[PDB]
Amino acid sequence: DWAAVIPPINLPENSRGPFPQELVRIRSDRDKNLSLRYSVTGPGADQPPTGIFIINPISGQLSVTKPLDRELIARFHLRAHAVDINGNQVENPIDIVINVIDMNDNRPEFLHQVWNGSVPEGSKPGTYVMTVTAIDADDPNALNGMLRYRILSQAPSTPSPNMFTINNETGDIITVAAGLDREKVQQYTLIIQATDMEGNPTYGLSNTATAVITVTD
Amino acid sequence: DWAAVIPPINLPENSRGPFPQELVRIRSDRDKNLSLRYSVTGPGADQPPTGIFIINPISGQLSVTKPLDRELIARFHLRAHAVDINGNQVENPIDIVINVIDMNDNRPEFLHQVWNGSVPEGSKPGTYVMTVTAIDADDPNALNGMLRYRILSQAPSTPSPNMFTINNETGDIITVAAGLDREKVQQYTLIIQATDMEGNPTYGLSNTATAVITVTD
Ligand SMILES: [Ca+2]
Ligand SMILES: [Ca+2]
Ligand SMILES: [Ca+2]
Ligand SMILES: [Ca+2]
Ligand SMILES: [Ca+2]
Ligand SMILES: [Ca+2]
Repeated sequence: DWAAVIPPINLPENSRGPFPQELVRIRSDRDKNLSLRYSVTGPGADQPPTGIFIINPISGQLSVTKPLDRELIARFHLRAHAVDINGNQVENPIDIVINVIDMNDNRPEFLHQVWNGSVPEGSKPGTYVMTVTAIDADDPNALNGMLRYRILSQAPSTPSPNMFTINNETGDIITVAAGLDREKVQQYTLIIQATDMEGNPTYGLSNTATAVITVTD
Repeated sequence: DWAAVIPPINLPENSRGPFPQELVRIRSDRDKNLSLRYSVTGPGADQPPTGIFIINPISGQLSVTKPLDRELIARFHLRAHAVDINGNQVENPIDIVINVIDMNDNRPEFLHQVWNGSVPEGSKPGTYVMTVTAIDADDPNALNGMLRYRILSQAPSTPSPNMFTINNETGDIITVAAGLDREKVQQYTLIIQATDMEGNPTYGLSNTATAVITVTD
C-alpha cells in the first residue's frame, strides 16, 4: 500500500471560491475498530487568525472558508488530529502546510517621490552617485515582486543625453559620461522607473519617481 | 495509520524555483521488507513534454525541473509507479494531477486596431451601434483574463462630448445622447480601452483600439 502523504496545499490568494472549498480528506485507518473525531489546529485554524481552515470532525474533510492574501500571511502550518472517545490521539499529528500562491496584485511604490543626490565636477565614469529603489509588496522570489530599474529621462540633455545609468537590479545610479561641469549644469533631474515581472514592459506593473542630482564644486 | 487520497497539486506558472523543486515524496510501505524503485510516466514526465517532472527512484521524491506556462499546458496527469528490483509491480500506479496556476502574464489585445461602425441620424439614446472586443490569453475564469471596457475619449466634442457609452462587460457601444446629425458631424472617433483584472485600475493590464463611427443619412 502507498503511504499517506499530504502534499503542500498551494492556494492562490484572492480566490473567488465559492466557500467553503474542499482541500483534502484525511482519515485514520484505525477507524475500522475505534470511533474517531478529527480536528485541525494552528494559526489559520484554532490560533489567530481563527477559522480560515476547518475540518469536518466525522469525515476528516479539510476546507478553506475565505479568500487569502499572501501579503498578510503567506504560509500556514496546520496539524490534523485523530482522537478516540477518551480524547486521546490515536495517530501522530499530521502536518498540513498551506502555501498561499502569490498574485501580482501590488504595483511598485517608491518610498520617496523625490530622491536627492550629488556628484562632483569632473568625476570620472563609473562614479557612484546614489541609490533609488522602490518596493513591491508582492513576493520577491516570484516575478510579481521582482523589480527592475531604468532611467526614462534626464534633464537637461547636455553635454551628453545620457550622463548616468542605473543598475537595473540594485538601483545604483553611476555616471557613464564625462563633462560634469557645475558652470554648465548645476542639477540633473532623472526620472527613475521601477517595474515588476522582472521589468517585463508588456505585462509588468510600473511606477516612476524622480532623482535630483546636484553637481558640486 | 493515516489514509488520504492525494489531491491535485497546484503550481504557479513562471516559477523561479530554484530547480529542481520538491513537490511530494511518495512511497510504498512495502519498502520495509523489499527494495523498491520508483518511476513516473505521462506527458510531462516520460512523454512530451519530457522531463518536467522527475522522481528519485530510491526516495520517491517528485520534483519540478523548470517553470510552467499555463498558456501552453494547464494540467498534467502523471502516474507514479513502484516496482521491486526484479522489475515487478508492487503497487497499483498512483494518479498525480498537477494544476498550473494562472498568473497575469498576458496583456489584453484587440482583434483590430481600428473598428468601423455606423449609426443613423436622429437615433434616440439607447441605440446599439457596434461591438468592439479584445482577447486576453490568460484564464477567462480568473481575474487575469476577465476584461472590462471603457471609452477614453471622443472626437469631435459636439453636440455633446459624450454621445456614446460602452457596456463595461461586453464592449457594446450604445448612443446615450441625441443630436446625431450627419450635416454637422459625419464621424466620431472613439478610443476604447480593455483592461483585465476585472478592470482594476492599479494592477490591471490595459490596451486600446479605436472605433470610427459614421453617422448615416
Ligand atoms: Ca494580496
Ligand atoms: Ca501578491
Ligand atoms: Ca508586483
Ligand atoms: Ca504564461
Ligand atoms: Ca497566464
Ligand atoms: Ca491578462
